[PDB]
Amino acid sequence: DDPDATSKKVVPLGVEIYEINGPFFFGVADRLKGVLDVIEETPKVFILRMRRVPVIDATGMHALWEFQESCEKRGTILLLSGVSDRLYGALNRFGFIEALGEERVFDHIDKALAYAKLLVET
Ligand SMILES: [Cl-]
Repeated sequence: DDPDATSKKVVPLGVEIYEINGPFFFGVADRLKGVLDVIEETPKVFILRMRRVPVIDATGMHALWEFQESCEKRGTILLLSGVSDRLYGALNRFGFIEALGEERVFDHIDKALAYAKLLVET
């Protein structure tokens, strides 16, 4: 049914993964808020899976900025995976791509995981 389900992948220890359920509007924003303050063992790498996300509004983008700030305060590396060309365009116009760094943004979970693995190894 879904060859790219997280359950089908090899997820290194120290990598946490959070999958968004759709458009990143106020619902998703309310759920992502503060997620790093309730994980007890802070992840080295956090992957936000965005394959289901074609669109983000201002509230979504505000939550995503504050989440990236929370990751930097915890020395967690944020990666985005499954970023479509339309989402990337939104995130670039908002300024988020240049703030996070292009090398942290992937179009597929396999690539993000490959990088996460390298980061945990090193
Ligand atoms: Cl993804």
